[PDB]
Amino acid sequence: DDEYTKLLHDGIQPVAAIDSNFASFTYTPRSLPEDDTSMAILSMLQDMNFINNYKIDCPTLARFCLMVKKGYRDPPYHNWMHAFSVSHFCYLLYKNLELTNYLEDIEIFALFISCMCHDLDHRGTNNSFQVASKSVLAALYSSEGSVMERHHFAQAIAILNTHGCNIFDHFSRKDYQRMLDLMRDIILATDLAHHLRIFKDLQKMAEVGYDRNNKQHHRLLLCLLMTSCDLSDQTKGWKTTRKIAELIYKEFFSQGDLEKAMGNRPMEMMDREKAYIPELQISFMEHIAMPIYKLLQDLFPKAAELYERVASNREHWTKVSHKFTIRGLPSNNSLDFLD
Ligand SMILES: CCCCOc1cncc(-c2nnc3c(C)nc4ccc(CN5CCOCC5)cc4n23)c1
Ligand SMILES: [Mg+2]
Ligand SMILES: [Zn+2]
Repeated sequence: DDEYTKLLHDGIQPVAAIDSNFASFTYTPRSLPEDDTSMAILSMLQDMNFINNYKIDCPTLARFCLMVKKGYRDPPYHNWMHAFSVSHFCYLLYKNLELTNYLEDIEIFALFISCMCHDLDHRGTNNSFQVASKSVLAALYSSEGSVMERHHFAQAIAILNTHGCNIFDHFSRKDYQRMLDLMRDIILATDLAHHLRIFKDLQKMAEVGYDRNNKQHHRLLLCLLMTSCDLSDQTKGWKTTRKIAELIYKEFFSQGDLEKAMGNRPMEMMDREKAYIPELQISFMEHIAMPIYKLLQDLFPKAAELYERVASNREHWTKVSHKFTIRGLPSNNSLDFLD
């Protein structure tokens, strides 16, 4: 109750008041205290003019933002702070890359709202685990594929359909249908398997050049931008990349532990006895992260610095790899850990 009251009655604080570099690619949104993030969401929506443009009801918007925050659990990585940082990067793309030259206003709004909702109710486990553990989610969606992503979308729609939380309530039937369809496309694009399936079409688009009159190019660009937001922790400094690795592997190893208890053999990356982090992170950066930001650079010249910072963080991992081998004796002057 109290949180809602202040969010609604204190006024939407100016975006620059959050941080002086808030609109910069150098800013790390994970440094913002979690208690300040809901107001930051409002401040960003205001600064992008979405509240005014779509005449979003402020009481409704405040309830929506809090309910979305409440719909994330607390696994090490896939929590509200992930969603906030992803949404923040969407804002950064709006501020720095002139998205208004490529996408419709409603598409940009949909991207931002999708970022907020894209990992709703994540349980710290991937799609394979849902099928293997015969979860309720796999019962619902395994035959369609993208189990978790369909669940994230359905949670987002359930929030909208909660009384007092439909921020699109006044939209026309056409614009409402448009928004929900965009959210579906964008949230489902956060599945790695989807990204892999469209990756050649993304390269084709970047080769022939973006045609803003081509409806397929809008769709493809939206998928690329969404994945860029989802992986945006890799575009910051080394320390952020190091911390997120810690969170990512804590989550993965928990799943791997669960899988061993069910009698299944986990992936190397989820097996704490077998996983070599530097090599795995290098691989993720080279095969997944870097190509996404290279395509981004190919489409937006001003995105160059993002690819550059990811490539540098990739080299930082190679530089620090030797630190994973124990030289000399450990701090305690003992070799007891061998027994
Ligand atoms: C292309 C956008 C993908 C968005 O979805 C996810 C889902 N799960 C994990 C990630 C993710 N975010 N950061 C990382 C890092 C730092 N390392 C990552 C390393 C591997 C994988 C690939 N997956 C394989 C299947 O099991 C889960 C991890 C994802 C990783 N990842 C992204
Ligand atoms: Mg996801
Ligand atoms: Zn995510």
